[PDB]
Amino acid sequence: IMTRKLTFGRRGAAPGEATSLVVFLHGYGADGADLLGLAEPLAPHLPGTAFVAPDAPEPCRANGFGFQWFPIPWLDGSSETAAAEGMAAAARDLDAFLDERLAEEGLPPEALALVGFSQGTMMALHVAPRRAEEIAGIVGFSGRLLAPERLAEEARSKPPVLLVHGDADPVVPFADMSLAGEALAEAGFTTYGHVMKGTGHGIAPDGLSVALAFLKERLP
Amino acid sequence: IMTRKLTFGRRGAAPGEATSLVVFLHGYGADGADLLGLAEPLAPHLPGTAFVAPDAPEPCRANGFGFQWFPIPWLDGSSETAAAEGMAAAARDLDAFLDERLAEEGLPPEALALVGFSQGTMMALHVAPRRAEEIAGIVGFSGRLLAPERLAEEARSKPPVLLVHGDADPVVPFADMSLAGEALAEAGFTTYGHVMKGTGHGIAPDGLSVALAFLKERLP
Ligand code: NA
Ligand code: NA
Ligand code: NA
Ligand code: NA
Ligand code: NA
Ligand code: NA
Ligand code: NA
Ligand code: NA
Ligand code: NA
Ligand code: NA
Ligand code: NA
Ligand code: NA
Ligand code: NA
Ligand code: NA
Repeated sequence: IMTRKLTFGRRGAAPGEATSLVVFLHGYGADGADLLGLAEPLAPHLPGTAFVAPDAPEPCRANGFGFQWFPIPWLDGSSETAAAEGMAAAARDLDAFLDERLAEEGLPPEALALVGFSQGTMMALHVAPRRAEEIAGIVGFSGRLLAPERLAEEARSKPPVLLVHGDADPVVPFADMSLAGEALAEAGFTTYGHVMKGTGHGIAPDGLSVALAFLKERLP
Repeated sequence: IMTRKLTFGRRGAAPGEATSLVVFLHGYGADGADLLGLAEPLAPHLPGTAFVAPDAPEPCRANGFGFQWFPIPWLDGSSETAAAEGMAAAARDLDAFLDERLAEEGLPPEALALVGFSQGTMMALHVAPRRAEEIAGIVGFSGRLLAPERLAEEARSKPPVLLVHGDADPVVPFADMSLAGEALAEAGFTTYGHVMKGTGHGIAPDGLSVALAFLKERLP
């Protein structure tokens, strides 16, 4: 079948000159541009890093101009089958996208990290472990692990994962952080956590700070 | 008390040179920039029109980088009181914003139209009727009327309203269009409708087309 080509923005290290690559994965109803803005405070501390943020391949069922990786039944009326098929198709697309970025940036998988937010975190946690080669790592903000029971079997690679979550998150339950964390840890992933105390569904400065330290240490 | 100043983008007629003003009001979790993009196809057909799109004054409870006019309890866990207070505060802010735009553009209220999407439509339908002077009109996409029972008493002005809604809208029930429509019509508002057949929660070309005709006719 066919992959949908993802549009994306870029920041950071001059083309041709990237030592490493961070791919931002936005949340439901958003777009690449929002998260890519995090490249501003991060870039000076990650000199040779290129930042990219694709737009999810489908229009968002719940808003006018945003994108979704896949639909969310409890929210937008989609069926569970549509949600599942959507995730598989989005994973197909993102996998192809990562290959393309690594190919064009001239980098190996160990110099790529994924940084997700919410639905984007679900995408990162699904796609990365299923890659043939282990990437540098995953930072997952405010998200969850969609199919924990499958992780065991299907994980082909096991990059380190930092999960960051607000303990007052009103849309993705804080408990999902521990649930995702233990599924990962038990499957052999080196897993880290940071709790954004008093934070809702968003990225607070302390969350960005810990993500930076994690990336700075993992990226070549 | 105090109003929050709204950031906004602008398009269209050269500053100083505007014959009319269209204010876009974005939906929950979005921002001004998205809707303001509609200025591109509209501008050539509305020569002297200035387009502006404010960002809603609060961070969105449900996403990372978007804005809300007020929270949505069924979706983000907020209380009904928080939702009600949020709407009152947002209305205070938008009212002040409109005054400022009219003041700076050097225009009278009859050369201002509001174009809403979803939550933004709820804002338009709340604020416009409560203005002292009647504006040119309101185009409400894919939204609803929050307090129909109060409309009677509190409407101080009654500009014409065009409601546009997708009959397959999975997040704002198509029925809300008729409900909003009859509340308005019975309160003395000249009310129009266009159904976007087969459309979900978004703006299809036929919806944009009818909005343009409506604006072109109402704006000086
Ligand atoms: Na895309
Ligand atoms: Na995002
Ligand atoms: Na999401
Ligand atoms: Na984008
Ligand atoms: Na839709
Ligand atoms: Na997470
Ligand atoms: Na989880
Ligand atoms: Na604002
Ligand atoms: Na919008
Ligand atoms: Na909305
Ligand atoms: Na904006
Ligand atoms: Na929140
Ligand atoms: Na509407
Ligand atoms: Na309604």
